[PDB]
Amino acid sequence: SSHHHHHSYTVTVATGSQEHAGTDDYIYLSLVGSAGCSEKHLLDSFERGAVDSYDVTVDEELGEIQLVRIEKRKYGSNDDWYLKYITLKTPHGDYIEFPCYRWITGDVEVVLRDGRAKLARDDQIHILKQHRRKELETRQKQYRWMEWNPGFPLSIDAKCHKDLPRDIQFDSEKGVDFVLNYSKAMENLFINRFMHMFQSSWNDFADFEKIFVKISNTISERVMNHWQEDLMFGYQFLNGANPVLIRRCTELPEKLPVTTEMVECSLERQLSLEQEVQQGNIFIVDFELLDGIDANKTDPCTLQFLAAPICLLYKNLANKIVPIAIQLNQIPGDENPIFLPSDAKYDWLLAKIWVRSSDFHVHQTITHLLRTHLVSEVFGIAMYRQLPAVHPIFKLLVAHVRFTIAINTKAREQLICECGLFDKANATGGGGHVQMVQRAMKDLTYASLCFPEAIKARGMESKEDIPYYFYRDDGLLVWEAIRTFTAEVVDIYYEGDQVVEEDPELQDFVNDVYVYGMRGRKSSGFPKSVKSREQLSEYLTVVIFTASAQHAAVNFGQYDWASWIPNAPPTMRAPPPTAKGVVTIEQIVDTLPDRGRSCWHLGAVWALSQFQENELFLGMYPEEHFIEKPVKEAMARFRKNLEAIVSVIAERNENLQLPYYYLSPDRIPNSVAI
Ligand SMILES: [Fe+2]
Repeated sequence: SSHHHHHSYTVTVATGSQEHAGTDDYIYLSLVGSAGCSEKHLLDSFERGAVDSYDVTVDEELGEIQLVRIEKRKYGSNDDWYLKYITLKTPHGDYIEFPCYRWITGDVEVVLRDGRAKLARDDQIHILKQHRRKELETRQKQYRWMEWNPGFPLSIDAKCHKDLPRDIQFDSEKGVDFVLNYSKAMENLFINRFMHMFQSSWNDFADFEKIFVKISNTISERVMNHWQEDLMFGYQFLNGANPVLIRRCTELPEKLPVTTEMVECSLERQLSLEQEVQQGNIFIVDFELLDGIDANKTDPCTLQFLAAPICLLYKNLANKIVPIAIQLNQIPGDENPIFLPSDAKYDWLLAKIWVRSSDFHVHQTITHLLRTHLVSEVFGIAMYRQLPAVHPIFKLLVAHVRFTIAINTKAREQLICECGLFDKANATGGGGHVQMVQRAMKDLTYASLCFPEAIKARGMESKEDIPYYFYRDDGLLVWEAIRTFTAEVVDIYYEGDQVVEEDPELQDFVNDVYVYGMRGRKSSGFPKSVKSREQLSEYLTVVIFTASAQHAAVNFGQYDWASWIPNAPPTMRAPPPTAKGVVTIEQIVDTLPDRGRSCWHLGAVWALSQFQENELFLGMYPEEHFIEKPVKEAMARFRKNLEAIVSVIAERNENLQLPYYYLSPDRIPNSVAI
């Protein structure tokens, strides 16, 4: 597809591969040399995926080339042009590359530095210092902060996807489109007939299983057959879709008045409950955050209900963690019983179903939305505002914030907006899901996002004591691989800690995240400034890990584990049981979501779990912002490292009844894009 035009600099221009990447409009190129600029030469039709070469000879001698300038002048229609990169081969024999990876509308001229990475401190001539300063001044008018809802992290200043800068939109306007992807998911799953039966209950578990067997995958079929098993219930806290809430229990809360006699049948070591606690064998999962959140009222006909359960869990003689007591609300009472696996069959099944519906809410809104998407958009915005394209940290982070602002904005326009599709199936729809974010912000700390540290704060770090925590195990290896990569990057570009402390754009980028993203909350623990290479290396690992590995661990298991509804009910249509011996299976069915919500849930988890045809997986950096040998060798090592992790995860999972593969580096996107 390479087209050479001969008629001197050799100027090659690479157009992009995406749908509308090509243009028919006139293209003018200029060279800014150390010794004076050049004319506005007309290269002249750049089709998608092209590589066009033009011979260009200048009316004067320019010296070393500092900048390349691009201008697009309409021809007929307004045709946007995606520009990958420009190269020159000079009369002296020098090859210089200028990375772009931006959308050129006719609105603004584009000016690109040669792709070596440069700190402000490197630029001492006016030609470069003015470009750098004018680039940031332009970023900061283009990428602005805005509060979408009160108390939230701040987000991009755009009502809808259309108003975003083209540079950060999706390559097609509705290529990723929640409202179409959800309904299209519901044809493929073939539950178009139940889409609008928001009043019809599944006749019994069989009637829903008819629908599900058609559409089951490996894990979701295993969940269909084993979801009533306590072993599976417990298993998900460590290795399902939301494996971050459990923690080792060091003293039993006063709010859980559970005694040894109540759970002697579960205990297996000839020890009392208190002794089991002192020994590290008791674990807890406490949904107090759900205490007081409003239940969804958007539908007058159907009543939605929420709980705030306490779930006590026991590591048995086989080192599996099983549930041994469940209180469905926070304030103990006689109408808030402690349900036990010794209870009537449906009392304890129903109790376990409420804990699963609770895990789901906390997962979707907090773990998923707040703590991977919103957090990531924050980093993305601060990055575009404060880090010019030539800065090493922009070259590094930009891959990892690709379509992050675009997806989050399509969601605020459509999914979690007022009267959005989130309200169709979830009991935190209506507004409850905004309160959850507000009250969760108090816990959104920098330390919580340091994966090892965060695992230890939950007392879950010991592999000897807790040996089936595959989420932890894989996370730790991917965290360290990123840790090794970012540290190689900072060490390449920052020879000492003083260089890190004295980098104004790096400090502003970090200060932007703390003041605007996190609202300047002292309790957030975010750095106001980074003053060492170690601290920056860790900071960078936080950004990348949150955006790839954490987002992929909590996002791509959604269909595996929530497509069998009774294992992850988005909503509940009856309040929790206040007493034992009352609940019947017929009453559990009528509590579970109707056919209608059930289907909107199924498309949702289906769509959200898909990979794009040409997804970019961790360490795949087709856009060469970096072009220098040492950082490209760091990246190669990063690729070799991630693959070694893929080999050990695959070896592990061949031995497992239910493989954990969400954090296998070959399935972890670079960024939050769905
Ligand atoms: Fe996501």
